[PDB]
Amino acid sequence: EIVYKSPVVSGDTSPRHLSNVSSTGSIDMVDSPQLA
Amino acid sequence: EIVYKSPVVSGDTSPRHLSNVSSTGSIDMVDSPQLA
Amino acid sequence: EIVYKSPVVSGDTSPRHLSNVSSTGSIDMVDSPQLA
Amino acid sequence: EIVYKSPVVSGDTSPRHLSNVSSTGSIDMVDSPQLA
Amino acid sequence: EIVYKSPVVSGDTSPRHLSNVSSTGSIDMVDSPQLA
Amino acid sequence: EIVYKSPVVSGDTSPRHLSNVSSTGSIDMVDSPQLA
Amino acid sequence: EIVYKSPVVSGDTSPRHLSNVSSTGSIDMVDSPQLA
Amino acid sequence: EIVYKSPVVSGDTSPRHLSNVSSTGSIDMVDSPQLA
Amino acid sequence: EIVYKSPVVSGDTSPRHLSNVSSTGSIDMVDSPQLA
Amino acid sequence: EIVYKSPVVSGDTSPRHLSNVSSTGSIDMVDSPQLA
Amino acid sequence: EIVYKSPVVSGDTSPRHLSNVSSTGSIDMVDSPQLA
Amino acid sequence: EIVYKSPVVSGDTSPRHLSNVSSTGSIDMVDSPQLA
Amino acid sequence: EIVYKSPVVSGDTSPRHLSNVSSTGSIDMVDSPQLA
Amino acid sequence: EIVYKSPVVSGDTSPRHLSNVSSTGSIDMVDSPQLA
Amino acid sequence: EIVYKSPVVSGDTSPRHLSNVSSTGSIDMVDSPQLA
RNA sequence: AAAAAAAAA
RNA sequence: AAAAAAAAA
Repeated sequence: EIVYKSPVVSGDTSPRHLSNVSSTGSIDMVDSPQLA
Repeated sequence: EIVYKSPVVSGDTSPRHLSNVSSTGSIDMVDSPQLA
Repeated sequence: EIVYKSPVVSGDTSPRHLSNVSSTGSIDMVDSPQLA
Repeated sequence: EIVYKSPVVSGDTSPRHLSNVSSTGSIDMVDSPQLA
Repeated sequence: EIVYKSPVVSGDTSPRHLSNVSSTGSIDMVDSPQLA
Repeated sequence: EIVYKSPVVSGDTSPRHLSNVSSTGSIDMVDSPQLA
Repeated sequence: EIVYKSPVVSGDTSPRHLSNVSSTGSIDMVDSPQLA
Repeated sequence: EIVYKSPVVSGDTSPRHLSNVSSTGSIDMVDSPQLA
Repeated sequence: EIVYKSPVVSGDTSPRHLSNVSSTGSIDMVDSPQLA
Repeated sequence: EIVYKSPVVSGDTSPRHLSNVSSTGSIDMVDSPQLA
Repeated sequence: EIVYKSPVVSGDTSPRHLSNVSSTGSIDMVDSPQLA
Repeated sequence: EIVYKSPVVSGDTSPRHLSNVSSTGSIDMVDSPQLA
Repeated sequence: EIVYKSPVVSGDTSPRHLSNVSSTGSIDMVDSPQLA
Repeated sequence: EIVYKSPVVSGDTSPRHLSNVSSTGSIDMVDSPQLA
Repeated sequence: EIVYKSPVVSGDTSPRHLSNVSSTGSIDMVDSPQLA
């Protein structure tokens, strides 16, 4: 038994929010829960 | 048994929100729950 | 048994929301639940 | 048994919402549940 | 048994909503459930 | 047994909504359930 | 047994809604269930 | 002077190549200039 | 002078290549200039 | 002079290559200039 | 002079390559200039 | 002179390469100039 | 002269390469110039 | 002269490479110039 | 002359390489010029 | 003929 | 009838 690279992962992995935003001249809110 | 690259993953993986946004001249809200 | 590249994944994977948006001159909301 | 590239995946994969939007001069909402 | 490229997938895959939209001068809503 | 490229998929695959829309000067809603 | 390219798929595949729409000067709704 | 929706466009608009192709079990090339 | 929605565009707009392709079990090339 | 929404754009806009491709079990190249 | 939303853009905007690709079980190259 | 939202942009904006790719079980190259 | 939100931008803005890629079980290269 | 929010930018802005990549079980290279 | 928020920027701004990568079980290289 | 979703800290 | 492109540090 020889394994050279084994990143074994068992279970749950959750990356829920992924945003790539480029905004050169801007007013911007990223993932913002603004209320009232 | 020889494996050279084994990223074995068992279970659940959830990437729910993925946004690529380019907005050069803009007012912009990205994944924003603005309420009232 | 020799495997050179084995990204074995068993289970559930869910990428629910995927948006690619380019908006040069814009007011824009991306994946935004604006309420009232 | 020699396999050179095996991305074996068993289970369920769901990419529900996929939008490619280019909007140069625009007011735009992408995947937005605006209510009232 | 030699396989050179085997992306074996067993189960269910569902890409329900796929929209390619180009809208240069526009007000536009893409996959938007606007209510009232 | 030698197979050079085998993307074997068994099960169910459903791409329900596929729209290609080009709308240069426009007000447009794409896959939008606007109610009232 | 040598197969050079085998995208074997067994089961059910359903692409229900496919629309190609070009609308240069337009107000347009594509696959829109507008109610009332 | 009151206009409710005016997507006025003046000039030239050219959508030269528009193809809607559904091909369930197929080898297919779409708008492909294969040479030799 | 009151205008409610005016996406006025003057000039040239050219959407030359528009293809909607669904190909469930397939080898396919889309808008591919394969040479020799 | 009151205008409520004016995305005025003057000049040239060119969306040359627009492809919507769903390919569940497939080897596929999309907008690929493969040479020799 | 009152304007409520004016994303005025003057000049040239060019979104040349726009591809929406869903490929569940696949070997795929997207906008790839593979040479020799 | 009262303007409420003015993202005025004058000049040239070029979003040349825009790809939305979902590939659940796959070997895939996205916008890759692989040579020899 | 009262302006409420003015992200005025004059000049040139170029977002050349924009890719949104979801690849759950995969070997993948994104915007990779692999040579020889 | 009263301006409430003025992110005035004059000149050149260039966001050349923008990639959003989710790859749960994977060997992956992102924007990698691997040579030989 | 009253301005409430003025982030005035004149000149050149260049954000050349922007990558958002989520890779749960993986061997991965991000913006890596690996040579030989 | 369809759908969906989500989330969070 | 077309096209394109790019890039970089």
